Amino acid sequence: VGINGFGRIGRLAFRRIQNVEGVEVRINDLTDPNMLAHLLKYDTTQGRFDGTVEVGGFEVNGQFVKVSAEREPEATGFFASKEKAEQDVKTVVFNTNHDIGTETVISGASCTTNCLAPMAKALQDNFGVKQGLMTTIHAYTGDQMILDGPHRGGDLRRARAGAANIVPNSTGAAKAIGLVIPELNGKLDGAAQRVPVPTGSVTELVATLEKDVTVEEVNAAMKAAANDSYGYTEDPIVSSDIVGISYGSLFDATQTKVQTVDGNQLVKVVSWYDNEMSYTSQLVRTLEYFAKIA
Amino acid sequence: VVKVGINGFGRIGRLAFRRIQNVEGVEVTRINDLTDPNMLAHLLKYDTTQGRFDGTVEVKEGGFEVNGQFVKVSAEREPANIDWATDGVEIVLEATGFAEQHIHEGAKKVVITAPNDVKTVVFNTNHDILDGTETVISGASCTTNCLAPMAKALQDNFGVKQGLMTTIHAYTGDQMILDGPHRGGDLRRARAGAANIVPNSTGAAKAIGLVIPELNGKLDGAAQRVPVPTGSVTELVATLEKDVTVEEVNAAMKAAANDSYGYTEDPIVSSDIVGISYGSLFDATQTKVQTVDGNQLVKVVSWYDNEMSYTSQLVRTLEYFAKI
Amino acid sequence: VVKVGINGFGRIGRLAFRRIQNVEGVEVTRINDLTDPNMLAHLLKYDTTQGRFDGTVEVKEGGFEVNGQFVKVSAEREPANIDWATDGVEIVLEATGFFASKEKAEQHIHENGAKKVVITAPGGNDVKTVVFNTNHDILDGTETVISGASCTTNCLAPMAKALQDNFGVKQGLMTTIHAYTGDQMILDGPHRGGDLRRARAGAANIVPNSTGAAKAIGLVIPELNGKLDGAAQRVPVPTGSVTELVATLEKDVTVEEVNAAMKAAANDSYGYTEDPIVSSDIVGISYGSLFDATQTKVQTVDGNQLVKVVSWYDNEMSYTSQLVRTLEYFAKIA
Amino acid sequence: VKVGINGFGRIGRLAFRRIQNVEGVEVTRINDLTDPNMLAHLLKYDTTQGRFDGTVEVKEGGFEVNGQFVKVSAEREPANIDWATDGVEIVLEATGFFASKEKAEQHIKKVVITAPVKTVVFNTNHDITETVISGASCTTNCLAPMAKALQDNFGVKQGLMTTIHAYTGDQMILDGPHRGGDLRRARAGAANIVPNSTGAAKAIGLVIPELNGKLDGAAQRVPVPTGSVTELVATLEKDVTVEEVNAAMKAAANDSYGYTEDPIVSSDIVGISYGSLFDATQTKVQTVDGNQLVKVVSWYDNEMSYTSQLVRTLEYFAKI
Repeated sequence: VGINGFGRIGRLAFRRIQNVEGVEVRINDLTDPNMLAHLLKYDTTQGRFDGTVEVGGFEVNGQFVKVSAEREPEATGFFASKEKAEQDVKTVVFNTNHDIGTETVISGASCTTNCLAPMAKALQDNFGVKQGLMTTIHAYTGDQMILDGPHRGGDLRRARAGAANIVPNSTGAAKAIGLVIPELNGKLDGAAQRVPVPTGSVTELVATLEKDVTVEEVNAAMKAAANDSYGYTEDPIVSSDIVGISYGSLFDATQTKVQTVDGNQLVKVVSWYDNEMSYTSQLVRTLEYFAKIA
Repeated sequence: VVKVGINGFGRIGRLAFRRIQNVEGVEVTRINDLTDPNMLAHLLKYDTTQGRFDGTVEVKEGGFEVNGQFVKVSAEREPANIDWATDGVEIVLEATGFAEQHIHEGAKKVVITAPNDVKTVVFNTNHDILDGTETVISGASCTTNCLAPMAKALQDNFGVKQGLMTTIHAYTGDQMILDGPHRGGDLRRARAGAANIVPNSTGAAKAIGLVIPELNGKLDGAAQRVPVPTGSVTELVATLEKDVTVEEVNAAMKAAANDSYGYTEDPIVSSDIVGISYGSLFDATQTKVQTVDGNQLVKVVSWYDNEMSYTSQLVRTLEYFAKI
Repeated sequence: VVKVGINGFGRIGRLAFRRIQNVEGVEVTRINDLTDPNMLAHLLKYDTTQGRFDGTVEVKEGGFEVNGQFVKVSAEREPANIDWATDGVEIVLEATGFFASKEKAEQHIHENGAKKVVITAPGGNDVKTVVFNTNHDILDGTETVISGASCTTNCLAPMAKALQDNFGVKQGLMTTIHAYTGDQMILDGPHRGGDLRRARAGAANIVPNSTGAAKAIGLVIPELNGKLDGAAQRVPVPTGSVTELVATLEKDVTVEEVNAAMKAAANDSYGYTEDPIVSSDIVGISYGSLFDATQTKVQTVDGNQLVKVVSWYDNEMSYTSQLVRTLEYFAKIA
Repeated sequence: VKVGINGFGRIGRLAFRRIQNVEGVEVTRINDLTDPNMLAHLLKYDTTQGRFDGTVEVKEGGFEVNGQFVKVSAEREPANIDWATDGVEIVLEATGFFASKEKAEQHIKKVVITAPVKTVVFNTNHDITETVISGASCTTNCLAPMAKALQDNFGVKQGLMTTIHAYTGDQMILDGPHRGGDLRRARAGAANIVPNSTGAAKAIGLVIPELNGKLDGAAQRVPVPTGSVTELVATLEKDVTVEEVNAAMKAAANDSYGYTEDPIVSSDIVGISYGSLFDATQTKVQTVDGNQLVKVVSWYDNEMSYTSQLVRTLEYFAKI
């Protein structure tokens, strides 16, 4: 395994890989290894590093790992394309559609799609969804400004102080769900509300189903669909409790609503995820499985 | 001029007082609260979310001296003992936990900062129901003032079948500052309010019926308490009787706009609605009309300052009710 | 193996339990708290600042099942009625708040009860105040009730001891940049105890606040009695604090001498570090105090000097770790 | 006095806002490289300093404000900016790139620079014609009227400063590589107490020569988006009481230096016009043996306090 781009996703992917047997990880990033070693050691949201780091590259808990700084050749964000990857791209979400050998380039999807997919999948199999609108109450991220200032991408809301506001933002995750679950292509749209927590998110989905359902039917269905990626809990948890978790998505039975007005129904289903570590865990799970195939 | 009395000088009472300073024919001539005046004067002057007080406040024997003007502050336990008419008070703002014990020698009318036989009024939504006969009326909850004009606008123009509401809300005083035991037993309000996204139940979507009877039973919702000290946004996903576009929805909200229901197309955030005078501010940039097959879901979004939006509305009702 | 009892399973009691799990030769075999076990278990499991519990916790009739091992949880309002010895309990952490004097704490000492008690509240006059690896030498063993001191005096003491022993302190002023605490209002409202600053939204303000930990350092280090005073700026982080001490010494010194002194004075309770860390790095640490060499100053203008010296601590878990150390040690003497 | 602003970041925008509420000071040109739609939005809406007091509409060229047209250009090098076309006499240099004489010379009449050249702090040493001057740092504007008061009344030997500071744009929103290699400013600014060095204490000599070499300090950057406090522990020549120092500061109070005895917090000083607000409630005078340590504390809004001082300096300097 070789990591290009040692930002937040890169450093956590590494951390995650230290506690997985058959993977291990070379790194490439343009910044000072002193800077990177310090940021690997110490982490605000995810706690101190589990081990030692000392700065050719840096050695971690003994083993040397060579860290290069090449301009041109994958978690940099600069090379987010099919052609842009040196030795339609398959969007994969583990334990959802990883069942789709070969390939040049695959995408582990967006952090939000990995939360949405298993829950949305569970609804289509059991009940069949007609349509639905998504809202993710989301932690703030690096593309937001720490204080009100000119955004590089021209976005007037991400220009605002990220940890002092509720900030609406557009997300493609809900619309691009067709690329993992073609059954739901064009059925789901959504938006985000970025809020002052440094990591940890929840995704709410209000949807209309093919057949009538109860609150208990919905919850049971999700408990039945639970696995390593898609968690299940009936504990009244909050965002800090899901920081650092290994589930890509964690369904919360306590927030479920099935509103019946006349014969018609609206179903609300809610799933937690740590936009950092929930995604990174599903990324590594995929990363491992993908090296297994050829 | 409408002389006003405030019973309960908590967050709402102090903000009502503040608000009334910049409203013409309304003046507070008597405050009644049981806490130390020195504590009250300091909290009236200095305010985390709403800024320094626009003026000067000094404690004196009997009351406060605000901008020169003396305002009596008493500390009567039972509302029966308060001699409101001595200070010319023709209406009371009841903002603690009650109530015609204000009505005697005393005031003539009263407004409760809550929801009971008493009429629930959201200004510029259903303040037409007040014939003037009434003795006690209620201004409603803070989220009810946000949702109501937006909801009503959908029911008048398109008719509402049903809808689910989610409010991304500022943290509140009923949440713990740090992880601890909650008096009631709530395992989520037990957690650090300024360090978490905390799911919570709200009955404001249900009790909308009291303000808009047509939507009684049709609306339900919940809240996600988040780490800002004030400011909130209510998202309503709803099914309508007519087919619509996003433009038609937005144009209808613009056509329903007033002092209570604002309209904007600016990509704002929560701090931009802190201290506003609108009860609700419709944000047309967050509108969605999803059409899958022939069926439609309509998403509709409005900002509010759970403190000052409510308080502005509350004062509008207070002045109008007194002037019948 | 030291079998421990907890009376009062609040913030501190739960953290002491958590801390004890990762320490050997110290084990909790009885808990006593009057709140609903469901509420307690939940708050043991889930924790905003200190993270998810390391293991599993299920409620059960009689007590908790923590990762297999059953731990008894009684609800006795009177300490006289807690049969601690039945669960072979030797020493009791008294973290309730309602038995914060000696005679009151001594209600845990009977035939079928405990042998010793450690209170989380101040040791008043006839109750010795112990900071571990600072003045735990004062315990002969005959003692019945001791106090594990305040959270800030556990941070300030090792750093202030190291200065006195090496260089001698004339005087000093302390400033603690402190996490906001439970006694602060979440939003602007009337504070019960009258305090116009604790009245304000704790997580949206820098809030000055007094602290007697600098003044009451004498109870721990009698050398320094009357030499130190200080104050606090409470700020918007849920836990984690940093203490700065500007001081005048008896000897003249350089920046490298003092940092070396702190490194030589370093131990299990007093950490040493030269990494440029921030408050989130010291969350959940076992050091009572963690000296930071990077912030050290020695301003020499004329012959006269001022020495500024700085140390991190987690006002939740650093205190707890010192509390568990003093709790362990005190049981091993009798 | 017609004023031009180069760099429309936090200070540049707030200066614009402040100048609206000042009698004979008018902004008639702004120069910033970023999109006028972006800039007009950030003027209208401001997280910590509230909505703009008026209307702002982007138009062809620059943007209209309360009907009136303000030009907004986008020239990189300070030459090329034809400031005189729009009648401006003085320029507030607020980018941070042209932080020196020579670079700040964009004369082709007066310039006021935002970095640390003659360094002024209004109502402290604005008594000291010129072309390029400095309005100083934000922290320096807090410390100076407080330190000056101790020098004049009691005489300062020595002192150590600690500023508990609101987080700022040069800190990362989340943990990541800082451009200037700082391992602390790299960290999530709004989720940490973040120690950091400041030269405001050392460079006080420039504002008050009497105190040169005598004061040093540092900063603890904390999670509030604006609003700061400066603590100064210091040894004096004379012996003092707590009451004597509090009465000194009250006597030294003016438009720039506030005096309060109210037990306030940082949100209470957001958007104030005072460059520094002395807080008597935090004063200490520790006497151990005969020797004394004196602690003096002053609030300031690193954004608007600094800006308010900047606009006083600017107005005055044009009128000489």
